[PDB]
Amino acid sequence: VGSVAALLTVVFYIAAVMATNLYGATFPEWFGDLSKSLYTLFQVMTLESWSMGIVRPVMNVHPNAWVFFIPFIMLTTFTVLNLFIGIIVD
Amino acid sequence: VGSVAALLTVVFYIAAVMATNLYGATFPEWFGDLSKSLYTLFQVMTLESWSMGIVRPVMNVHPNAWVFFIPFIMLTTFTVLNLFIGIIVDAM
Amino acid sequence: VGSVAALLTVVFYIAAVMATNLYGATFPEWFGDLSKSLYTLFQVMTLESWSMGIVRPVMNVHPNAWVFFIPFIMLTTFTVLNLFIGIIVD
Amino acid sequence: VGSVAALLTVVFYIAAVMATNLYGATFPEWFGDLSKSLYTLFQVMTLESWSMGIVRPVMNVHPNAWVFFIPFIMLTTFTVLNLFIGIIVDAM
Ligand SMILES: CCCCCCCCCC(=O)N(CCO)C[C@@H](O)[C@@H](O)[C@@H](O)[C@@H](O)CO
Ligand SMILES: CCCCCCCCCC(=O)N(CCO)C[C@@H](O)[C@@H](O)[C@@H](O)[C@@H](O)CO
Ligand SMILES: CCCCCCCCCC(=O)N(CCO)C[C@@H](O)[C@@H](O)[C@@H](O)[C@@H](O)CO
Ligand SMILES: CCCCCCCCCC(=O)N(CCO)C[C@@H](O)[C@@H](O)[C@@H](O)[C@@H](O)CO
Ligand SMILES: [Br-]
Ligand SMILES: [Br-]
Repeated sequence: VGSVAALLTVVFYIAAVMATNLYGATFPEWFGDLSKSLYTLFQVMTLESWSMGIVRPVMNVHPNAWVFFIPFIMLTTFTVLNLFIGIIVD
Repeated sequence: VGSVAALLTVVFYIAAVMATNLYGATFPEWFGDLSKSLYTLFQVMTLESWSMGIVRPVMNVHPNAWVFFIPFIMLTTFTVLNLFIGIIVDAM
Repeated sequence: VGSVAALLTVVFYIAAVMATNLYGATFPEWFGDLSKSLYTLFQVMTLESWSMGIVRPVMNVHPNAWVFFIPFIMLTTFTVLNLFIGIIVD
Repeated sequence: VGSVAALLTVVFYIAAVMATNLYGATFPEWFGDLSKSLYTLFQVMTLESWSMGIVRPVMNVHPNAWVFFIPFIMLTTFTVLNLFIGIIVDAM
């Protein structure tokens, strides 16, 4: 659990660094600085408006943005759902 | 369960009190009274348009509103998911 | 499981009957007939756009509509999450 | 897990093939080719704007589209939730 939430903090920070670089200039409100990025990626992790709100408007400028976001979702969502069911049994 | 759902009820009322104060005058439709607040926070707990619908339009006036909402989400969401998985086992 | 999904079918049909009556005339696209109602309530059960999309536009005509929807959500969501974790162990 | 995720991959490809055919010409942005379809159906599996965003605008042209989408959701959502809860236990 302490390890799982260590992993996910690193994945979160690394993903927000990458996204700040990738989409910062084209999507300033969502990714213009690292703080805007950790927030948006938390939102994307909660699946809230991820495609209609974030990823489709992004794909109109970066057609392959799905290569970043979908695996990100798959990893954080699985890691969160592991952290939660971990803390419980623990 | 009985105690978990007591904790979550208190957290819920305290959060709705706090939010009524914090965002009530700037965001009356969502937080103008305690009843509007308990509803909106139930919605935020379900994750339904929490960011594009609530929190981003709020951060345009209160840039740190994320300090309230995100931990609220993390607490309730985890506590809810624990309450439900509790009830189930508690009948096994 | 067979019992749980019997309960939830009855709750679903009863809720869609009630909603067709309550919000049918004021909200025809969402509740104008029983079929429109079972669909909308499936959507509400998945939590998709439930408040910004359905319940808030409804509360502008029926202020207490939350008395119906919130318990409905609480019941179906708990029953679904019981049916799923049931089938698994079964 | 290895077999569950094989099943879900096949279901996913078959569904995206079917949807490309069914809704491709009426809804090109969402289903105009198999790649647009696999993406849109991943989104529908996450429940993200599935009804207000996808399925309701689709039912305005294909009134029975719900016969495809709802069972798709029920199948993938259940299978995904089974795959994840499988992996976890499979390492206990
Ligand atoms: C899992 C851990 C997730 C952690 C999430 C932390 C987010 C941090 C956000 C932050 O520090 N902000 C600055 C607050 O001063 C908010 C920014 O996102 C900001 O640039 C804008 O989004 C808004 O201010 C627009 O109104
Ligand atoms: C987990 C427990 C969550 C409990 C949630 C209780 C919500 C109570 C809402 C309520 O009592 N209202 C007043 C009913 O008279 C509705 C208000 O939220 C209202 O100000 C507006 O949202 C609408 O009327 C808009 O048209
Ligand atoms: C858990 C079980 C959930 C079952 C859900 C079943 C929904 C049945 C919907 C149905 O039979 N329709 C008629 C199809 O002919 C669709 C209606 O909802 C319709 O009145 C409109 O919504 C659209 O046609 C608008 O374009
Ligand atoms: C579970 C596995 C899910 C796999 C999902 C794969 C999606 C593949 C998407 C893809 O290959 N695209 C082409 C990239 O060149 C993107 C398309 O969906 C595209 O037609 C549009 O959506 C955007 O380009 C809009 O601007
Ligand atoms: Br809930
Ligand atoms: Br997923």
